[PDB]
Amino acid sequence: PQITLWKRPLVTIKIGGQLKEALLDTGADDTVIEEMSLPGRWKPKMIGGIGGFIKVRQYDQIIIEIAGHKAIGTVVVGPTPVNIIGRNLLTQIGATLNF
Amino acid sequence: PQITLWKRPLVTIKIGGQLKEALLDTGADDTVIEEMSLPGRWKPKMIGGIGGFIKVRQYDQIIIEIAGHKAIGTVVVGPTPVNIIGRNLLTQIGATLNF
Ligand SMILES: CC(C)(C)NC(=O)[C@@H]1C[C@@H]2CCCC[C@@H]2CN1C[C@@H](O)[C@H](Cc1ccccc1)NC(=O)[C@H](CC(N)=O)NC(=O)c1ccc2ccccc2n1
Ligand SMILES: [Cl-]
Repeated sequence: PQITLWKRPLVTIKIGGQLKEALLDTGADDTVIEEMSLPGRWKPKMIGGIGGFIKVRQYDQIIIEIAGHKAIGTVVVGPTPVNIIGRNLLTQIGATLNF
Repeated sequence: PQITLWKRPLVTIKIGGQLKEALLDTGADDTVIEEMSLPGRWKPKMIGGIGGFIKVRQYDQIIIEIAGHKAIGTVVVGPTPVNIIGRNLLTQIGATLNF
C-alpha cells in the first residue's frame, strides 16, 4: 500500500493474539506497545522521546502481524498513550518513505 | 527519493538561512525545531510525546526547505532533542509511506 499522511498512519496489528491499533512511526527507533502481557523473558529499559523517558519491559523475538504482514523483533511494553510500530519492524515489512 | 528505514531518516533542512539535521517523522503531527530565533509573533502550544508534554512556541507560515523541497507552514520551537519534520510539512513535500 501507499499511505498518504494527511491523517495519522494508523493500522491494525495482531500481537500476542490481540488486535490493536498502532501508528506507523518512521521517527521511532523502537516498537512501543501499551501495557499487555507477552510471553518469555523481559528486561527493563528506559526509552525517551519528547517529554523525557518512560520505563518499559523489553521482550525479544516477538511476532507482530502489521496490516497483514508478519514481522519479528524486539517489542517494548509500557505506559505509552499510543501503540507505535518503529523502524525495527517497519524495515521488516519493507516500508519506505517516498517523495 | 526513496528512503529505507534501517537508519534514522535524517535529512538536511534550511530554516532561517541555517542548515540543520531533522528527522522525517510519520508519527509526529507537528514539526518541532530546536531553540532558535524566528520572525514574527508566536502563540502557545503544548505538545505531548512519550515522556509527557512540553511547552513550545508556535510560529505560523515559516519558510523551510526539506531535503531540497520548499514548505511554508507551522513550526513549533522548544526543547526537543531532535529536529522533527511532522506530517504537516511531510504532506507539503508530497511524502508517502509505502510497503
Ligand atoms: C514530536 C511530537 C509532535 C511531540 N510527537 C510525538 O512525540 C509523537 C507522540 C505520540 C504519542 C506518544 C507515543 C509516541 C507517539 C509518536 N510520537 C512521534 C514519534 O515519532 C517520536 C518523535 C521523536 C523522535 C525523536 C525524539 C523525540 C521524539 N519518537 C519517539 O518518541 C521515539 C520513541 C522510541 N524510543 O522509539 N524516540 C526515538 O526514536 C528517539 C531517538 C533519538 C532520541 C535522542 C534523544 C532523546 C530521545 C530520542 N528518542
Ligand atoms: Cl528488533
